[PDB]
Amino acid sequence: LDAVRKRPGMYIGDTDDGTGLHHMVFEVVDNAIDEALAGHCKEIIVTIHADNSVSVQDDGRGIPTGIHPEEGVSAAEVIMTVLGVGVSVVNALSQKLELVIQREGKIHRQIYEHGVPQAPLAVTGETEKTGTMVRFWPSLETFTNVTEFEYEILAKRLRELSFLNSGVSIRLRDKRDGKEDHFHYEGG
Amino acid sequence: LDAVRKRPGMYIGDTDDGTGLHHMVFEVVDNAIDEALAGHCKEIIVTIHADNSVSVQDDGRGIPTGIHPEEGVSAAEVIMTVLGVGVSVVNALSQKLELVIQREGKIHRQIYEHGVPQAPLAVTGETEKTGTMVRFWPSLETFTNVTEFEYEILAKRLRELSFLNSGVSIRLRDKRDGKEDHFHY
Ligand SMILES: COC(=O)c1ccc(O)cc1
Ligand SMILES: COC(=O)c1ccc(O)cc1
Ligand SMILES: Nc1nc2ccccc2[nH]1
Repeated sequence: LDAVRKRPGMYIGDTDDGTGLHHMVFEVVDNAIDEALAGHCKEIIVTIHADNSVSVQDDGRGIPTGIHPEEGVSAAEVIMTVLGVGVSVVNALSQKLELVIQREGKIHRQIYEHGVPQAPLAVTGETEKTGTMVRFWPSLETFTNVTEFEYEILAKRLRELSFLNSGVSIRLRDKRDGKEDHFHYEGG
Repeated sequence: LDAVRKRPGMYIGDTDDGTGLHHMVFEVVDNAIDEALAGHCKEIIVTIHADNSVSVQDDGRGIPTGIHPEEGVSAAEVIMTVLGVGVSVVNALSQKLELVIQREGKIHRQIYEHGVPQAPLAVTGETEKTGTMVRFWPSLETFTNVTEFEYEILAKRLRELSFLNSGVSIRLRDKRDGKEDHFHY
């Protein structure tokens, strides 16, 4: 990840005017849509939290959690730490990132800070559901000037995305003011 | 450097009891001793600053500044960012690190933050002197409980080194309370 840390602008885009900041969300959303399309129900929920973090969750199969034979860490960690631009870029430029994977009846949890895992991916409990949740806090060391998520930029993009992804429910939530939208196109 | 960031204790030593914190200084000092050996005068200065950073200076030749043909960046940056455990470990676990190299009539400067160079090694002026200086601010995200440098832990180790490295002068300075020592065999 040091290559991304060395020149963030080359990977995420302009880190001053807010375009790079919102690209962080849309990179995560693209991965969530890929996960949602693999299942039948297919819903993602994008939430803008009051601390200016954004969480994206889906009810798909869940990111692979088993240990990678070569890398010697969870497949999830390999995806988060090895270089669309990839979620590893988002992780690298996030001062905090929370990963929660529900898979094979188990809840898996891991925390990153500036791309560095704070502990190995851990099974913390049980669940009947499946899916992946990524919540990230953009690094204020990288993202300057424009540091807050604009609802309209996300809402417009997710609406456009819904028509290209049939059967995928996309919910948008703003916990700062309680604003909510639901984009679900069932065509084809 | 991510391997070091992932498990800091395994590279530097215990990050809670002050062991790892002081090893950061000793790793930099080992490099300074190598430089202050092939030079003439042969002196190192270790300074504890009021803002809880430590700087190590030598009056050697200056570490190589030219571009590493394989890596495509300055030889100095390769030493600071690629894996005694090496100064790259100290860089990775320092919230800031300042590098100043005086070599071939030129002063060179570079700043790192958590092991990440903020710009390429750059020529900032002219000088007749030679040597290298590294000042580092240990990361308070890594180093907990014992965060401040104890003078006597440094003084003890630098004394041991002065006997082993008989040709080298070692000065220790504390800018917090004005305390100082000069170890020379
Ligand atoms: C690579 O997968 C992800 O990073 C991801 C993030 C959020 C999701 O909801 C699903 C996948
Ligand atoms: C190898 O380069 C160094 O890291 C270094 C640090 C302090 C010195 O005084 C000399 C070299
Ligand atoms: N604050 C901060 N910034 C960082 C950048 C890279 C790795 C760790 C870091 N901690």
